[PDB]
Amino acid sequence: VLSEGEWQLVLHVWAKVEADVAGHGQDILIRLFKSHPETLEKFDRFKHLKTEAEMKASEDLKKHGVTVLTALGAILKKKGHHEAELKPLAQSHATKHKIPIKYLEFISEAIIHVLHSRHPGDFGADAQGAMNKALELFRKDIAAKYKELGYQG
Ligand code: HEM
Repeated sequence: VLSEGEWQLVLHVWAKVEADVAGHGQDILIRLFKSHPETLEKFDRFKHLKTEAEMKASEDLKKHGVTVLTALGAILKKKGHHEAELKPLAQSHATKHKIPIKYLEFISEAIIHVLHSRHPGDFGADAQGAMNKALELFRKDIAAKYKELGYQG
C-alpha cells in the first residue's frame, strides 16, 4: 500500500497536471499511440489519425484527454479507496472497449515519460517512485475485476 507521505507526493505531482489537463492528456495519448500503434486501433474515434501532426491538431483528442485525466485524477485523490470509481471503468474497458491490461501498463509508462518531458528537474526520484506505486495499485485493482469477468490478460 502507499504511505501517507507517498500519497502526498502523488497528489503534489498531480497538481502539475491540473495546471494544464488538456495539454498533459494530449501528450500522454500521443506518446501511447506512437510508441504502441496497436493501441490506436482500439479507438474507432481516433483510428483515422495517421501522423503526429494530425494528432496534435485534433481538438477531439484533447477533449478525450481531459475525460481520461479527469477520471484518473478523481481516482488518485481517493488514495486507494476507489472501488466505486474503478468498477465502471473496469467493466467498460474489459467488456466493451476490449482493452487488455497490458495496455494499461503502456499508458502508465507514457504518463511517467510525459511528466519527465514537461517538468525536467522538477519530477523528483521520490515522486517518480510514488507515482509508479500509485499506477501499479490502479492496474492491480482493475486486473482483479478483469479476472472476475474472464478477461485476465
Ligand atoms: C489511465 C487509464 C485510463 C483511464 C482513466 C480511462 C478512462 C476512460 C473514460 C473515463 C472513458 C469514457 C467512459 C467509458 O467508456 O468508460 C474512456 C473511454 C475509452 N477508453 Fe479509456 N481510460 C484509460 C485507459 C485506456 C487505454 C489504455 C485504452 C486503449 C489503449 C482505452 C480505450 C478507451 C476507448 C476505446 C474508449 C472509448 C472512446 C470513445 O469512443 O468515445 N482507455 N476511458
